[PDB]
Amino acid sequence: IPEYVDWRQKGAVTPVKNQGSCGSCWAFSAVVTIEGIIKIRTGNLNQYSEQELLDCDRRSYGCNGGYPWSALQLVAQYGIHYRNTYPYEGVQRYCRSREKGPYAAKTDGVRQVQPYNQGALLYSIANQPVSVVLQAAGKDFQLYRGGIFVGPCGNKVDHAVAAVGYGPNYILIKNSWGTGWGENGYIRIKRGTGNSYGVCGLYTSSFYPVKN
Repeated sequence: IPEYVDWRQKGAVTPVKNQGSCGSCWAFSAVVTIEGIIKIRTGNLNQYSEQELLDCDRRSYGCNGGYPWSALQLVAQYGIHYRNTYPYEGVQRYCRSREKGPYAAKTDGVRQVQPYNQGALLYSIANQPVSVVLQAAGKDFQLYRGGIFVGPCGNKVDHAVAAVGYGPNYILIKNSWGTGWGENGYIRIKRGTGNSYGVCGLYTSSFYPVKN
C-alpha cells in the first residue's frame, strides 16, 4: 500500500455535510463508505441518503445515536436512495423508502476490520473509505481548527466518522460538522504512536461495505 492515500483526490468523496443538532453521525459515516465503494466499483460518484437510514434503521436510535454497522447492514439488505430523492431533515420521521421508488444502490455485505490494529485499518483505507469511531466529547476535539491532532482525548468513543485517507503520520477523517470545523470539515489524527486504541480510541470499531 502507498505511503499516501486520499480518496478525495481520487474522486471518491462528496462535499462535507453538517448533521446539525441530531446525533445522526452514524448515518453520515455509513453514507461516506457507500458513496466511496459505489464510486470504486462503478466509476459513478453519487450522494446517498442519510435521512433514509435515520428514518429506517430501527436497531439505531435516530437523533440519539446509532450504529454504522447496523446502517451498513440495512443498505446490504434493502439498499439506499439518492440523497436528492430523500433529503436530510435532521429529525427522525416515518421510513419512506417504499414511497420513493426503487433503491438506487445496494451492497453485498458488511465487514469489520480487526480492532486495535493500525495496520489492518490502513490496509482497509487503501482499499476504500471506512467507518470508524472516536471520542469527540473532549474540548480539544471540539475546538480543533487544523494541524495533526494529537489529543488530549481518552477512549470513551462516542462519535462515528469516516476515514478517507492517510499519510506518514496521520489518518484523514471526514467529519459531519460542516465546513466550519477542522480543515474544511476534515481532521488529520496522529497515527503510529504504538497506542492500540488509537488516538481518541480510533481503532475501536471499524466497518465497511462489500460490493461485488
